[PDB]
Amino acid sequence: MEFDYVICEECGKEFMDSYLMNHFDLPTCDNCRDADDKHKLITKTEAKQEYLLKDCDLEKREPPLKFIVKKDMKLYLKLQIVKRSLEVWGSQEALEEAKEVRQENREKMKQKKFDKKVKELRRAVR
Ligand SMILES: [Zn+2]
Repeated sequence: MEFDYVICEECGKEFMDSYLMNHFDLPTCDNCRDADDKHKLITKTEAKQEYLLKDCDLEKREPPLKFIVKKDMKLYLKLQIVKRSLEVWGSQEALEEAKEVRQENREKMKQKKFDKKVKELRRAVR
């Protein structure tokens, strides 16, 4: 059965089982797995914050990204997160523009809120 033999996307050789295929449907054999760099895992919260991904970006866009549960955090392949982010945002440039818009909005809002509380303080103490 040809279906049962997976061509490795790294070495090009067929395999039947691997960590990456079992857990993530990533067709990469155990020989080619690079846990420290290419096939490193990241937390859901980290993936979401760093690459600006909504849950539906992970779960509803095709293919849905798979995760392993650690003990209770969901871990995703960074590689897949990054690919999904480029898909959703269109380009690295558009993602970088969004991250900059987000950081500037967040700073502006924190500053405004803090300053209003300082005013409220000075006003109440006065
Ligand atoms: Zn391989």
